[PDB]
Amino acid sequence: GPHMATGQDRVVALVDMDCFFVQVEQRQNPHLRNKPCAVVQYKSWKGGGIIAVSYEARAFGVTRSMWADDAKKLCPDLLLAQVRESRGKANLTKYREASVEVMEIMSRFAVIERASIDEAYVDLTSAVQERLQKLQGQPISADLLPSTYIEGLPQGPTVQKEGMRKQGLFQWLDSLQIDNLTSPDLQLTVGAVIVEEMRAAIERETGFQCSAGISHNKVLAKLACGLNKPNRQTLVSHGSVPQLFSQMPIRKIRSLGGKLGASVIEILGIEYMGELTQFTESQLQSHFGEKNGSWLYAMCRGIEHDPVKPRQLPKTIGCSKNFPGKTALATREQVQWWLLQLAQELEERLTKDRNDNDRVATQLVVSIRVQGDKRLSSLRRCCALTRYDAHKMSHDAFTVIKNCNTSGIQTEWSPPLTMLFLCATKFSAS
DNA sequence: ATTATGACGCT
DNA sequence: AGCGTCAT
Ligand SMILES: Nc1nc2c(ncn2[C@H]2C[C@H](O)[C@@H](COP(=O)(O)OP(=O)(O)OP(=O)(O)O)O2)c(=O)[nH]1
Ligand SMILES: [Ca+2]
Ligand SMILES: [K+]
Repeated sequence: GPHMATGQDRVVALVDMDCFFVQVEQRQNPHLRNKPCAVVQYKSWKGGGIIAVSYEARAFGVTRSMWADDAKKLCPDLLLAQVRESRGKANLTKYREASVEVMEIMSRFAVIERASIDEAYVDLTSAVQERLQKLQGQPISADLLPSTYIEGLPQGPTVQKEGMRKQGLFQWLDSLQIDNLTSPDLQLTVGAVIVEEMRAAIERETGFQCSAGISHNKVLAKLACGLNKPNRQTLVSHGSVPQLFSQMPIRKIRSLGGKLGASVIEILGIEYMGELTQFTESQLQSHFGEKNGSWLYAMCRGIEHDPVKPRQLPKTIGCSKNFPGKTALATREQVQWWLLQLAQELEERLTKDRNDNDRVATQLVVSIRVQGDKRLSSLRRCCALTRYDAHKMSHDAFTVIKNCNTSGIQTEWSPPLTMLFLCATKFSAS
């Protein structure tokens, strides 16, 4: 009743760049704009592996993880842009730099949490209170929300997408109570106004379009963002959660798309997020652990407490390369050469990071995968990272992995290595 | 033979 | 610390 907290205390947005690497390449090369386009890594094996797909190409069934040769079967006119190769490996610097452009613009509006290269959460609670004070009771015009969808509307008693969007927005705005400065629905609405402004600034100042979700917490804002892509934003109110969740597959909620979500489905014999409400908190904790159980109990009611962390920079800077099938590394010369290639990329990135961000990494994590191991990492070892020197870094990595060589000969490496990974971690201010 | 990442939880 | 999960 009057005491049951409803998880409506914050305004959180999730901003996600549409098909981000494609947009980076389309900005650079206008011939790719408004075309079925994808970004690929490498080319010799089956045309390269697709990692990003324009919405025009998605209409033909092109997806990430597809080989370009197969994508071309679905879409013979598909245009391709290739990720840069440096020191024998994919080099994602162009996309990291473009991501910094976008994150710096978002940071003008509020403190952001960098969730990925192209995704950031925004805590808008304070900006919303300020904008509400500036308003002073004045209602919110639909013109301030020209790309906003209100999830679940229109409802109750046209045949074009934009017409439906406007019908729902009008129902939403008509039901608003713009007098109550503490009203969660009003706060969300002002949050959406701010996100329209943020998205307009990103597009004006970078050329990049994005989608966004606005809700009361990170999971709902993420879910909201996915409802109307591309180049649109979606408001998911607390009141919209029962209907939204009543047909929402559990796997769609961030963190439930893997083994844990599959076990929720199998153990409880349910399919949809809303079905979780029938279980007590103790029941859920009994099946899924204390933390997961409490999280599921609140999540299925629309409530989540995970804060938007003030962190605009990545916590780790890493470099990795697979050596699949017959390219696996089987000589000491080979292992050392590739460790050096990875370490030289890492040194370049770390040196730029130290100049830009006033910090230094102090730990080097070395990860490998041996041939025949189903796991992604067969072994991880840390050592001290005391100098930004690629030769020292690769010699240290070799030292921490050299005992894994089963071969009796020192020249040979067995079982061959199918992956090398160097990661700088544990940053300190400098 | 997807691949190059990056975050975070567990013990 | 080293490993596993999840994300994409
Ligand atoms: N190297 C590599 N990059 C990836 C992989 N998956 C995604 N990326 C990159 C390319 C994407 O443009 C970027 C952002 O990922 P997203 O999942 O947000 O998809 P994207 O932005 O392409 O499309 P969207 O409009 O958000 O559905 O991350 C991957 O498996 N390997
Ligand atoms: Ca994206
Ligand atoms: K993303």
